[PDB]
Amino acid sequence: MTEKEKMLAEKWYDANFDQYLINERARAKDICFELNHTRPSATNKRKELIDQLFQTTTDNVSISIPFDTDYGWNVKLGKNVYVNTNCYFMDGGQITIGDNVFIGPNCGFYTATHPLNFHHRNEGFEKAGPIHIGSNTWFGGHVAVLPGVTIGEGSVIGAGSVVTKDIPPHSLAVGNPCKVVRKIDNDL
Amino acid sequence: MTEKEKMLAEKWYDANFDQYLINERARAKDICFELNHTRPSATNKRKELIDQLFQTTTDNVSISIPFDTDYGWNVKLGKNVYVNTNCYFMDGGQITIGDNVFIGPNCGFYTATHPLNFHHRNEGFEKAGPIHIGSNTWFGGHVAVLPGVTIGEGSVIGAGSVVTKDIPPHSLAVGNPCKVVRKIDNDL
Amino acid sequence: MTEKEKMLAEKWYDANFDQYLINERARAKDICFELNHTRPSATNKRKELIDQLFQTTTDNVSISIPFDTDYGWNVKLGKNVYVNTNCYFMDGGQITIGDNVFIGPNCGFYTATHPLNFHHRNEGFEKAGPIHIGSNTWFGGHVAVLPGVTIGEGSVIGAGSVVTKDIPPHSLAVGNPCKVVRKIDNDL
Repeated sequence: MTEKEKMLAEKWYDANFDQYLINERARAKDICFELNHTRPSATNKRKELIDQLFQTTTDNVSISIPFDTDYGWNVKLGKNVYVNTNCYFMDGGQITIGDNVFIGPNCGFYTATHPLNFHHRNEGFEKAGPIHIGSNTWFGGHVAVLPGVTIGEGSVIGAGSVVTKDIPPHSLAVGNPCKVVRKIDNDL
Repeated sequence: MTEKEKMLAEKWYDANFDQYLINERARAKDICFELNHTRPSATNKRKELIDQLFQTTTDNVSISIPFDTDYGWNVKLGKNVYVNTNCYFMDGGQITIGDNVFIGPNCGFYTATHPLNFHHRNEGFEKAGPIHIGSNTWFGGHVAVLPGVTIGEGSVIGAGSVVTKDIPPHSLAVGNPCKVVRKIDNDL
Repeated sequence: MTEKEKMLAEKWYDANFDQYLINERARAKDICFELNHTRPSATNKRKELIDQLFQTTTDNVSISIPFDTDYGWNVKLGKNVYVNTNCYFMDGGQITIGDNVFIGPNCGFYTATHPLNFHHRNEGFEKAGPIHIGSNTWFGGHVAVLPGVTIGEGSVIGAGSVVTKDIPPHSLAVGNPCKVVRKIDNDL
């Protein structure tokens, strides 16, 4: 297997020295840099850059600068996704975002695990754990979501939360660590 | 009532589709972009931009870039307010800051509430809850303050705090959620 | 003693009005501004700027922009230090970082203490508490480290942690406040 293949298979992979991955990270970083230095009212140029970054034709994905991502093509986005300032989609592990998702400022979605043993870590190995963000969700600012975590559809995550475990659908959840407070009635 | 009027009255308002509000948000974003790309030693240009953003003549308001705000004119500032890097004043609900206030880096002051029910939220409605920051206050870095919260004069908020409830005057408070530790003797 | 000398001696010093310190802060800020607006693929220019900022010849210190520091020359770095996006090394008190250190995004290392009494604080006095980051360490994103804190070699700090007290070597630690979970076996 190539290191990309290992990355996408939740296997340990040589994140630091593999050339294809190094190149892809460089591509995304330079696109982010361009985006981050594009005037917010330059609507068409921003759309172009975002679509280039995510390698897709987005539908009402609004990104408030600055923004960061590692690969870009490993963020799968629904329509009507509102990303406020200074978010980071660390997407070695796929980050899947549904439709109608409100992401507050300074949110970090982290899919990278490093080894606990520093000898292995120092060699550059990582393991990627995908993040699944359901449709119809709202994240407050300053939220961090950890590798492998799923946040169910219709759920609301309070500001400051550190989401270390899966959050069921239609739930209000807050805290560090993030814990369900109660259910949300999402009926029409 | 116009949507601005509803915003300022703590009523639900159509934050996403109202044209006056969309225009005002665009004005502030482009000013922030300019500010954020102005060399820190360009003292007069920065002062000009800050005063334009807040629509006021500031008195020793020091803003370390980057900085973000939604409207700018809905941040009311005292004199001698020191804002470190990467703060966000989300000011749909008025943010009132007193005199002699030290704001650490990566602090977010959030006045926006969205509906819990995703059907209402998805339609773009918000409700703004003003934030009142007393004079003679100090915030550590990485603090988030939630809608409707008042932090009393003379109080100190530890790094990392998530301030979900009002903090009385002359109090030392820390945590997520932020809780008073003890009183501060602020006598001369 | 000069105010720099007091700063470096853990004494109260006039951080706000001393001219040498004001000048040094201005030097570092303008270097950071340049760095933060340099294309990430401009490898040689970035290396130049980083070495200028830290006043040293770095060895595989990788800084993902944006980055911020107060003095730069008061950050002592080992080799193979990986700093992800939007970190702040607030280095009035010396920040010493070992070899083989992985620093996640949105981490803040804060060495400044202000007086609790607002009358003293308002006069601009600060006290700097050095931070020591051991070799062979890994910090998740959104971590804040407070003044005077030491994180032992071989230790791992979970995302979102607020490190208010020293963390022993070879420890896994998480939380706000950050607490040791268990020991790490770091044997070959």
